[PDB]
Amino acid sequence: PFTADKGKCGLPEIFDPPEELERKVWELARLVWQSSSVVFHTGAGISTASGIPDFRGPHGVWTMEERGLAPKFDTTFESARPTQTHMALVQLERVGLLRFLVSQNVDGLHVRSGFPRDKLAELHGNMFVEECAKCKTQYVRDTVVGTMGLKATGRLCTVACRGELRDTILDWEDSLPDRDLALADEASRNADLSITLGTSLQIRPSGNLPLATKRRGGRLVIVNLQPTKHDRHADLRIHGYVDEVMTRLMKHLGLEIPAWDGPRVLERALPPLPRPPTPKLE
Ligand SMILES: Nc1ncnc2c1ncn2[C@@H]1O[C@H](COP(=O)(O)OP(=O)(O)OC[C@H]2O[C@H](O)[C@H](O)[C@@H]2O)[C@@H](O)[C@H]1O
Ligand SMILES: NC(=O)c1ccc(O)cc1
Ligand SMILES: [Cl-]
Ligand SMILES: [Cl-]
Ligand SMILES: [Zn+2]
Repeated sequence: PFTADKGKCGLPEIFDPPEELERKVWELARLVWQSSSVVFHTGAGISTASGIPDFRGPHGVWTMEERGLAPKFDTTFESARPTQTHMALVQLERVGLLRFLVSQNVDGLHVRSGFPRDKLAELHGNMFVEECAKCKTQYVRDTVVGTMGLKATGRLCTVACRGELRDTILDWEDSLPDRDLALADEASRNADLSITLGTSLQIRPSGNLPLATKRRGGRLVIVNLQPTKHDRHADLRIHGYVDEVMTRLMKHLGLEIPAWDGPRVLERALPPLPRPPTPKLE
């Protein structure tokens, strides 16, 4: 926990100039249009615009600890609103342009945004989710589960069991949830486009999953303010705020970003909603 490798913290941010950013976001739109199977990979950078600090950014949790300072939260986890980026991802799944979503985030925001749980891998856990040790039944709570490291919360299973409820928050030594990793790995390998949003890709195996898309000629897009571990393997790197990238992308795809009605849990994805006809590309 103390000796745990926290990776490269507080690397300088990169800002693509406006003409370059507009061009790269048009190229991302072209890639989404051309791809059969698009998989999104999200980390802490997609929640910074809701007041949750990241880990390895200039003011990240690990970066500030390294400098003897404290990360700053501008929200509780319960009061945090899904970002433009979170709601863009909801819409992209709804209209059938997102096959699967792989997240390292424990902030509960993809679930709370109404994103379907059967198309989401929560590789590091969810602070609002507790799981029965006996029957594996998950409970998605309206408040953060008060423990971390897969400890007993003090609550019991209510399935028609009285099993011990435990948090789903991995500690450093804990292996990833087998179901979530297996589905994330399958999605990434089968994808012809992986798009990374606000992750430095430094954690194994989470950070390596986007590389799996590159096997069999798949394309990799990295959207991140800082360098990432796998920048060399990216067909496209966009250095800008993930909300600016995603609002511009949605505008190019002819999609609105849906309203957030407050915390809502969706277990299963629906058939795709209607979406705009595709442009002629070549
Ligand atoms: N608004 C933004 N727009 C674009 N990029 C952003 C923004 N905000 C931050 N970034 C970038 O977003 C990136 C986030 O990188 P990291 O902070 O390493 O977060 P992770 O999710 O990959 O951390 C993985 C695990 O490591 C931990 O131990 C936990 O277990 C995590 O689950 C940074 O490079 C920022 O430049
Ligand atoms: N619980 C935490 O310390 C924490 C910090 C930042 C995040 O983005 C998520 C969780
Ligand atoms: Cl922490
Ligand atoms: Cl909180
Ligand atoms: Zn149970």
